[PDB]
Amino acid sequence: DRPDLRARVAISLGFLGGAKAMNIVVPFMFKYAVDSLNQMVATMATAVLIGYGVSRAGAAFFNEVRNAVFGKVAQNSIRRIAKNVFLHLHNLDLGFHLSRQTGALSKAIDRGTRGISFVLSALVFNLLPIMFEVMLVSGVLYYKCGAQFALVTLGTLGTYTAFTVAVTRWRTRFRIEMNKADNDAGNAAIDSLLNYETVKYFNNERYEAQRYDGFLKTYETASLKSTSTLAMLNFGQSAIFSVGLTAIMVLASQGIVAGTLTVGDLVMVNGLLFQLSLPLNFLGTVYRETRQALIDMNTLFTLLKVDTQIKDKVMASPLQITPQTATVAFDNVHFEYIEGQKVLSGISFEVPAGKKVAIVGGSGSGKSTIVRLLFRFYEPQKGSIYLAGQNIQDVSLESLRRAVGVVPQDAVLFHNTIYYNLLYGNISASPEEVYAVAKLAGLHDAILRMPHGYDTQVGERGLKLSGGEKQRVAIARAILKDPPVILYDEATSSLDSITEETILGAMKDVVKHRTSIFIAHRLSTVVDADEIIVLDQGKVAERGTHHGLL
Amino acid sequence: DRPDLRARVAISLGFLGGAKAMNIVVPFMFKYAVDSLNQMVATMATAVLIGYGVSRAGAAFFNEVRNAVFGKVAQNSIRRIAKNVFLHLHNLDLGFHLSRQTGALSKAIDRGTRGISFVLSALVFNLLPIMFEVMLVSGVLYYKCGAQFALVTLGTLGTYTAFTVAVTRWRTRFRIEMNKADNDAGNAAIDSLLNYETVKYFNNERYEAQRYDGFLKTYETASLKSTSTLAMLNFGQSAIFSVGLTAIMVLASQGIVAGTLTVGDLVMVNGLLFQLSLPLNFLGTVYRETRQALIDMNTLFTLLKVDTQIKDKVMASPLQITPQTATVAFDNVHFEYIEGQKVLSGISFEVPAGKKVAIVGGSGSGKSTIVRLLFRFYEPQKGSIYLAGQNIQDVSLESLRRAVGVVPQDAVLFHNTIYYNLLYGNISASPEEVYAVAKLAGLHDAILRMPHGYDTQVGERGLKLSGGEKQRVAIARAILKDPPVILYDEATSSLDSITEETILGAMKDVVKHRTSIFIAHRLSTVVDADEIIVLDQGKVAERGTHHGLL
Ligand SMILES: Nc1ncnc2c1ncn2[C@@H]1O[C@H](COP(=O)(O)OP(=O)(O)NP(=O)(O)O)[C@@H](O)[C@H]1O
Ligand SMILES: Nc1ncnc2c1ncn2[C@@H]1O[C@H](COP(=O)(O)OP(=O)(O)NP(=O)(O)O)[C@@H](O)[C@H]1O
Ligand SMILES: [Mg+2]
Ligand SMILES: [Mg+2]
Repeated sequence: DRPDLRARVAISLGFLGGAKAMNIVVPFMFKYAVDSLNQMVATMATAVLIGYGVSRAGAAFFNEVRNAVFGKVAQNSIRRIAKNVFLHLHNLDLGFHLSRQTGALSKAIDRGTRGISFVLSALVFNLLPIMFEVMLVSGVLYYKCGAQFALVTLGTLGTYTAFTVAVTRWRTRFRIEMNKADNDAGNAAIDSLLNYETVKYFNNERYEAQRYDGFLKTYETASLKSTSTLAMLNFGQSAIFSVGLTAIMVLASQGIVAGTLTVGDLVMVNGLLFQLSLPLNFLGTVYRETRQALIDMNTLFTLLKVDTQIKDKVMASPLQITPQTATVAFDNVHFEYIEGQKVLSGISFEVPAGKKVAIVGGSGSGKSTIVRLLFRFYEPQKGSIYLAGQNIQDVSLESLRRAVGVVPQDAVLFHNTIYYNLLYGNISASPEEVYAVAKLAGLHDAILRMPHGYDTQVGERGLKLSGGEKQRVAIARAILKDPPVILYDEATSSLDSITEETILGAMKDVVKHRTSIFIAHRLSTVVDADEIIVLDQGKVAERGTHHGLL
Repeated sequence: DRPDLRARVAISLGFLGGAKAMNIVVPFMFKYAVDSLNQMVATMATAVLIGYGVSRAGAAFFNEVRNAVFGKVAQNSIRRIAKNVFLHLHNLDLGFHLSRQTGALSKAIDRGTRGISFVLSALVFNLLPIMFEVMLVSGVLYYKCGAQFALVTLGTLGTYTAFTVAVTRWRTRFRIEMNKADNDAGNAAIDSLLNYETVKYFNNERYEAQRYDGFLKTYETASLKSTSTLAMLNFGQSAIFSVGLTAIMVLASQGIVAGTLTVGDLVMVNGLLFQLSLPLNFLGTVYRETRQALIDMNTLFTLLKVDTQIKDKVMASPLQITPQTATVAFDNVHFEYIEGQKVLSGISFEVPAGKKVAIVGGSGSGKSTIVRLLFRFYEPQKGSIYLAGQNIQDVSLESLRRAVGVVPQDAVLFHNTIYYNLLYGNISASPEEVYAVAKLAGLHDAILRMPHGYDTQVGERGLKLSGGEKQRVAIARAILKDPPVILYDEATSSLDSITEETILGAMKDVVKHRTSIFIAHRLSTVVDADEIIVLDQGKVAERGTHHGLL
């Protein structure tokens, strides 16, 4: 609906048309020059030669301005689809991204974008202009000279395309065979290199060389066959074009002898047919990978269509929240991660406002399931969840996400500065608040002990950090978010004792005048809970204070 | 020194020359046809047109037969260098392959071979033929018409190549910028995908999209600049060729007006210059990656030149060996794997013929160093090694390798059938001996319990196997080799007890009437040794039988 893109497309098509027109005009110019020189007074011939030169220069200019304009508009379009698909991809369920246990999604999306761009560019720069050229050639040859010339040029193009189509598959089979042979040789080389200790242990240094030589023959025959068939295809194309040129020139000469049309008219049709024939090898060399581009586009489309999982509901009502009330509770919670495997069943808690509640389990069965469920990653098909009297599934999503904050079991940090990771908790927060939160988290000492401090580079490719710093960063982010409800899922892996008391004190500071749900495996960390819940074989069996022991 | 390759090269060059000659003849043919039709009787014109067609067809045929012949000879050469470099690579020291802790060597060697082939093919198919074309054009234009035509065509080529060289670098800088921007965008996408849990934890789903959009601009500007500069370069080329054609045709017309040369001579020089100009864009599009091919070739050459490490000595005397004698011993052995770190020092053993000697150490300091040294992987610069009174360093290498057999600490198996791995111990061994050895090794029961048996596929990509089967395979290979001296370096990792007694019985069968050096960490495995050697802090301190305790 943007007129700018329509204007650019129209300009590109008009430039294509003008370019084809000038390409058609050029042989007319040459023929007029030849006739003028045959008649002889040289001023007219010089003018026609200058016209020939400027016409072909203008044709090239038109081609290239069309190329530049369409490149700009297409690349802008690629920027729009890529930006949209990125946001769309970051909306699916957690299960899909857990299944996609690789970073191949970025490669897939970029490959699809490049493939779409390549397909569009190849189509608009080859298919339409070549068909337009053929139509203009046929029309001008039929009107200027006769029907026979148009018929013979159409026949020449028909036999050329038929031959190319026939040879393409008979060559791609050999290409596939060579590719498989090369892969086999590479795998054999990998195995021989890997078994080098055993190779040295025995006398087998020449046997591996002989095997590699045999594999080199297996690749050799296919390579030779592919080269030979490529040469044969090129011969077919060139000979077809030669026969076409010879026939058209013979027809022009036969017309000349009768005196129907003037001498010097065969050279124009020769040049015109040849300039028609020029781009048909560029056509093939770009069609070579169009199938792969289309395959990549299909893969991207399928990945976009895996988006059938949508946890968002309709009628997004607002969430009424306040520091008081907000009594998180359950009602007959049953849920299964694995189809038919009751990981969690019969769970129902009761957390009053301002009270710290800690849940403790064994090796683990649903300990992190509470964190997953309360943040609305999965739907508890049985029972319900209550938050200030509001069901999780009956309220607008991202507002619920903003209401409750979580300190995760694990931690991942963006490949940026520490200050950016701290600020990630609240984008519109003042830097002074960020510094105060970081100081409150008991991390500023490690920041000043860092090689740089706030601006030090931390990431996967940055300097490595232990678990304690990541826990401090997560706690500080939770503080910066400032949620009325906090879910601290402390990591199962232990750390230094002093760090444990520091994080315990930090969490005690967090709990002040708010609701906190603690997950831990150490009794000393949960002695301060108002009520403690014990999880056994996926069920709740024990509730109460620390006086219940274990 | 093979006349076949010289004959093929001569045939290819002769076909190239004939092809260029025919390409030169074609415009002469067209000019003769034009003059014949201008004079008019049509039989001569028809004959000249037929000659034009057959001449251009023959020129294409000559090009392509040259292409096929040189492809064959070059690919054969590639097969020779690859086969030689594989054998040369499997001759270096163990340290180089330990340092090369990747399978990238095969990729490097294949990439280098393809790069050498590509460089040779591009050179022989573009540089020489184009220079020959230019020389023939200049000569024929100077002799047939005059010096001015040759001068102007040489000037046109000079300005074309100067413009292309000038624009190449100014475009490759933009190419580098675009490549870096694309890499940055991909890395940002990787980070955003990896931090998806933290993205969902907060409200930051649109912020990542905005950042990706900014990166898309950073890539966008470079892409647009590269497309624009490519279009500008193409305009420069086409306009230069247009000016050249216009100038040459104007000169031909000026010559025609004076009557010095006949009408219809401008079209021949036009077509001749254009067919000269035809391949100069193929030239650039193949030169695009010649630098990368040369870089790969340089990397392969450097890797071949890392071969300065050569443990082989001169004056390879034969090794006198017999089941008797062969008393392996040391004399003040000191060696350091890490420069300045005395891993092994002051080691001197004494193993009489037919006696089983076991060495036992702590966590490990030089336990496998004995296995490494006796098989001549490293040189003990201090002291000497005695084997039947023959120094290891003063005898031919691979015969010493064949004399002594080793059961390794670890094990690796070729990605082939079990029968092939068993036969790898002795290539020229009868299959019946292989079956008898396998049965003696206590493995045929597991073979018949296997899904297939002898022909089952076992490898990295095959079915996985535990350590016990690998140990049985190694023992059976050692039996098939049948060495007078055996060094059994039993793995530090333990296995099933019953498997331990079975392998102990197998080793006891091995020791019969031969010399065996055992390495183990279990006292029960070494109680049967004639004398036991205890290694402490890299030195020998305790020697004797089992009565010495520990
Ligand atoms: N995406 C998933 N699909 C299926 N099962 C899952 C998935 N994620 C986790 N589980 C299972 O959920 C069970 C309980 O998980 P969790 O709540 O983390 O307790 P835990 O991991 O066993 N104890 P802890 O290590 O302290 O968290 C585990 O045994 C997992 O096998
Ligand atoms: N290629 C090498 N370069 C440098 N140091 C090495 C190399 N190989 C081994 N070492 C070191 O030398 C020591 C001797 O290793 P080795 O002779 O295998 O006994 P071990 O590894 O100590 N114990 P075990 O597991 O019973 O073999 C090891 O501790 C290694 O760290
Ligand atoms: Mg957990
Ligand atoms: Mg060892």
